[PDB]
Amino acid sequence: NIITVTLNMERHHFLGISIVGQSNDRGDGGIYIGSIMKGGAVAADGRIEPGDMLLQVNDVNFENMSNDDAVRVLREIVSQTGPISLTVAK
Ligand SMILES: CC1=C(CC(=O)O)c2cc(F)ccc2/C1=C\c1ccc([S@@](C)=O)cc1
Repeated sequence: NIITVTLNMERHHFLGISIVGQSNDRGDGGIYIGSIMKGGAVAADGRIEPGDMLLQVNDVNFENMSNDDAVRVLREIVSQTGPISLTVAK
């Protein structure tokens, strides 16, 4: 079940979701949500929970990107201004 959530970065300063990259023999393990930090934008939503997979983040797609690279691009968005839309795979 793919769900897209729009986090408000006006009142929230951090998302509160530690990204965990899944590493294996191949490498396309993808990035998943580790833990949610109370006080973050994600904790204000509720649809995202530990174990959710990040697919698309503000138009950008991480499904065919490296785990590390996904976080690289993600950091550019997370350290920017504007609404952050997270597309998770539950
Ligand atoms: C909690 C958390 C957030 C969201 C937030 O709380 O605002 C986040 C955003 C990013 F763009 C990158 C990393 C993180 C993070 C925890 C963590 C995950 C991976 C790394 S390594 C893969 O660089 C380090 C730390």
